[PDB]
Amino acid sequence: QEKLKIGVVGTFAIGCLFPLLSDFKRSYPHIDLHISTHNNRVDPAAEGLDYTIRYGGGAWHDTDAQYLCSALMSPLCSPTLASQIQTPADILKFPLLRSYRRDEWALWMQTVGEAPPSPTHNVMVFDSSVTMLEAAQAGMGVAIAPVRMFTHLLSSERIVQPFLTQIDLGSYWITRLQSRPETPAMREFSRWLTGVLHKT
Amino acid sequence: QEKLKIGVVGTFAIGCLFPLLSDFKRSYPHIDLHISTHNNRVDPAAEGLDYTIRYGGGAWHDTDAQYLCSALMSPLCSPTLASQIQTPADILKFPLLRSYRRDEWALWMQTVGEAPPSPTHNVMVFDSSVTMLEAAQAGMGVAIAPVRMFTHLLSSERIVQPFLTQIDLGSYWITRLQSRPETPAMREFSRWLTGVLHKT
Repeated sequence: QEKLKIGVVGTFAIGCLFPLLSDFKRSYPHIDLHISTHNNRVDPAAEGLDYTIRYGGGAWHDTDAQYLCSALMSPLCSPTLASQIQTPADILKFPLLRSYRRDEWALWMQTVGEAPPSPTHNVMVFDSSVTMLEAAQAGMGVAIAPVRMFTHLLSSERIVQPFLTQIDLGSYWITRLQSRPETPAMREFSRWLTGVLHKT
Repeated sequence: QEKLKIGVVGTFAIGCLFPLLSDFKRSYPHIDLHISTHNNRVDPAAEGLDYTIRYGGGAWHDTDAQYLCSALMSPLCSPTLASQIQTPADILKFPLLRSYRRDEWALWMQTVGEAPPSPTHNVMVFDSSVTMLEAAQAGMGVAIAPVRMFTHLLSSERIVQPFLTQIDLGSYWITRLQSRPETPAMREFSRWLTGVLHKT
């Protein structure tokens, strides 16, 4: 067995990778895959990772980055909050949930032709979209997050996407520190993942 | 309005604090509470936090720590996996999910009188119990986590606690850097939270 150590942003692990892992096992049973999750703030060298799966723009320095898939974002909320939302302005009846990126709501509103929320609007800030969507399911506020990472919540009707409009503030990438040697197990995992994303 | 900035480990935010926030608002409407979540790895000074709510042993250096509540851990799994688990050894039919603490499973097994899992047992490692329990609901493996932080999953029957035995590897605390000035808003929030935990 060849060891492969990968640190995966939790949102991607839950929303994409984990359901696909048995297919990886089918194709490459000889690889001993060690998966750990992170909240997108991670130091691969410190954790001794081979690969990091992360959300971003693909422009990390001293890093070999390969695009995995898009991460278009849109408002997401409980069916109960959705019942009170007919137009984008209605979102502001409720508190807003966002990531550590300060202008996500300003940018989405701007895109659909609305003014940004008031600087004193109730906002809660999340390190992980997984946690954010738990809060959204509870009706704590309206979230904005990568919709394709939450298909399980949409299909089970625990969350709703009230509007079609989506914005791109980043995608999912797999990255290797340029100083980290690329092994056969790494090449195989990377090929499998980019491949299986294209199929599905 | 007096500003109060608090960074809360996501598991505690979802499992305890968020449901109680309206009670805080009722008691102290004059406080402008800015909540952000983290995965228990956080630098309060860097984030300019007033308080940090975190999981641990209460012995952080140069830190004023106040106990919030216990965090006893026990195995947790989907009803489907639970149907195949009658005794603790049966847990090992499945992959194990754990936090970045390497010996959680060894310690729980030891407590119930079993040998630790094999060093080659399939394990997935999680920065946040919230993410871990999402994986557990999906049947990825058997998790071990603070049971009282997941009452929403137990009550809605998305997760099951097959065994009564629990272990203590830490609790939830609220902490202030000793160099961070304590404001009236902080004292009020701390008093409210320790108070409301005792009531409920």
